[PDB]
Amino acid sequence: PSWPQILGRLTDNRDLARGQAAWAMDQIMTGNARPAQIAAFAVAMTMKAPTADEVGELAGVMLSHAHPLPADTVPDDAVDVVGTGVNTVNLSTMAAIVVAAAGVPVVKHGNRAASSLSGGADTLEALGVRIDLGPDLVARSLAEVGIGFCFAPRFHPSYRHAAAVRREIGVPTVFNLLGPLTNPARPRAGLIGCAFADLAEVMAGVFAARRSSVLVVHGDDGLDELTTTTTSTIWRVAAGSVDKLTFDPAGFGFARAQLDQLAGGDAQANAAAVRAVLGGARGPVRDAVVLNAAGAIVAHAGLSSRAEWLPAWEEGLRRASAAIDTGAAEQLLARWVRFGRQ
Amino acid sequence: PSWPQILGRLTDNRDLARGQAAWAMDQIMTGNARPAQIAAFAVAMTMKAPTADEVGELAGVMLSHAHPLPADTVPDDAVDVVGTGTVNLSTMAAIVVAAAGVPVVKHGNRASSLSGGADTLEALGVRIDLGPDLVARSLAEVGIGFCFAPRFHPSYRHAAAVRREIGVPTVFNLLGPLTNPARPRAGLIGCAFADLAEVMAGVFAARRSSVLVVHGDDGLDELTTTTTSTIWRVAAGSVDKLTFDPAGFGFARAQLDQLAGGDAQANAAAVRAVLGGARGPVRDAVVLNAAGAIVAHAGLSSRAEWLPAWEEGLRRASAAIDTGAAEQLLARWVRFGRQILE
Ligand SMILES: O=C(O)c1ccccc1Nc1cccc(Nc2ccccc2C(=O)O)c1C(=O)O
Ligand SMILES: O=C(O)c1ccccc1Nc1cccc(Nc2ccccc2C(=O)O)c1C(=O)O
Repeated sequence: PSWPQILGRLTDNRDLARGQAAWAMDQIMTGNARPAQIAAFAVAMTMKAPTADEVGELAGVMLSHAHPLPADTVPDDAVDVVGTGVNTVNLSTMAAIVVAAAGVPVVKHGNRAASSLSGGADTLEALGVRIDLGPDLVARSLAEVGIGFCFAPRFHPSYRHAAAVRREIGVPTVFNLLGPLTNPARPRAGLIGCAFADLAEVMAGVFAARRSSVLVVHGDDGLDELTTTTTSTIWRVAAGSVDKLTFDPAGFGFARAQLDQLAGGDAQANAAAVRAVLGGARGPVRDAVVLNAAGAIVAHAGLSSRAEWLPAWEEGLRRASAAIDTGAAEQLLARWVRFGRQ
Repeated sequence: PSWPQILGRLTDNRDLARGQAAWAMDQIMTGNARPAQIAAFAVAMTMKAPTADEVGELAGVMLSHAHPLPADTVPDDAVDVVGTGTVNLSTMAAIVVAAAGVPVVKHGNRASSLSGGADTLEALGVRIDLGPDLVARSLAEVGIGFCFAPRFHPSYRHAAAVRREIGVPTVFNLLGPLTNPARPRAGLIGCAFADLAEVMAGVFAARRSSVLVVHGDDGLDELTTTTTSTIWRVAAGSVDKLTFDPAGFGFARAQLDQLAGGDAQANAAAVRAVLGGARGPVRDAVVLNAAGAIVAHAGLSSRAEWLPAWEEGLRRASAAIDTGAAEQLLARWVRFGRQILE
């Protein structure tokens, strides 16, 4: 294999041969790829339209270079809640806290962002959470708080050349999919949002080849989370298969919201919204947080429970609303801040 | 304008807004574009499918940074013999064209491709790395000049390095033929990529050039007696797509193996053989490409019938060899180069 061979196949709009994506990713992860090569590959893979097999190789090779959490410190039923990217870091941050407050272990994965729009880590820091912890400490956090956060650069140091290139070019590429696919705690369940229906289906394919119970979701308004402004598409993944469906939260009594109402802002704006919602403020933002938290709980249930789709959603919505209303979510955040200060 | 804006537009498979391609090119040419940004742009433009207006902007900006030849030193009816993407044939055809009395100014880099020939010329004793003044003097005294690409386009160095690192053909392959620093108004222009060839024809049309753009129906960027060819005949600002069959002129069909290349010294030997009157498929191919350039040259001063123009072009190319004129011109060219020292 070589760059001219792989790049040529992509620019010819052809799927790669098995092993080629992995070769490219390993070159990237080992410092052997020139920045021009990295960028050409990222762009060509994006414009060709990546397959699940290709993205599975990229993520898999990336994971092989990552630091893991210590042996047996991640509960078998840990979940992630995240979107691939305007962003909904506000929503996924709140949902994660609500989910952990409902009693489900959560482990997230993220970085500080250059943008005025908050990355995952930025909003959490604004809330007083300590985001850059080593594997042993992330593990303690999980055991004692029921939530943990893996700071991407610490857990994926060998991804530094790819990350640099991605910032240099700015444009979204297939590499934007790797974050939720490379959570170093390797949780087996989750709610994973994607802004593009076609890439969502590709990610669901990747999760299907893993031992996973996941809802990959796409708002039909383009949101990378379950939306309340219209329907969403859900790729339900369990036991190596995928069940794709149209989902409508009006069936659970959610009023229709407007897109402008749900969008995240900078870290400080987000932190303010988090305090209002966890303190009980009603509105479109709470509704979307509850909806996505419930979705993550439904995914979690798929790991063990044999509860069917509809009663799982009903219980998921009950648990998520209750985690907010009883102050459990506000208390968990405070406990999370305490853990860091100590 | 910014990279995320431009690259985002291309990955969404949209044509650029006017001036966006020019902006990207000025960044590249001024040393302000990162290798990753150059590569991303090169690949994205290629996969979107470049328009004539876009390539025109790239070429126009690149030209603006090039060293020009001194004023009034390039004959109004000069032609190029050039290509992008076997024994070198461009050097021979160019020599035969000049020997037929048509001024030739070639644009080239340091094999096989019509663009090439620099190594072959060096092997024959011709001085190829000359500044603008001496290229002009060569045109006046010998009837042919060679613009060494790196010499005339120093600011393209960042782009050139990136193209080598990625090693895949891109829209940047078109720029060579479109940025001859002497700016001849006529030419025979080869293109190995049928898609890109029509685009290149469109740019020559916009410039009001008289050009034949040729694509071997076998991926050769030059005419041969192997198969039929596609020719875009460009004149009067308009483009006509034509099939071209050498057999229709009495040429026997040859095998590509008979055009096998070798080291620069092998190409030198083939040149000497052909200019000395040796018959065979190499001569036939040289005569075809030369005649093509002569037909393009005729297009500058008159609308001419396709098959008659070709017959006369073929006869003129043949006589240039058989009179000893081509062999003599090559010797005069070498002699000129040797006079420089004194
Ligand atoms: O980039 C993403 O979309 C992303 C999303 C969620 C989690 C991680 C993500 N990316 C990364 C995943 C692992 C490492 C990342 N970055 C770095 C890696 C090594 C050294 C430095 C960095 C850095 O960005 O500072 C990065 C990154 O910033 O792009
Ligand atoms: O690359 C082509 O297809 C091409 C074809 C015909 C004429 C020129 C061509 N390219 C170039 C046109 C201008 C400059 C070129 N290269 C360089 C520019 C500055 C410094 C060094 C170089 C170099 O290639 O060494 C190059 C190049 O070799 O890629």
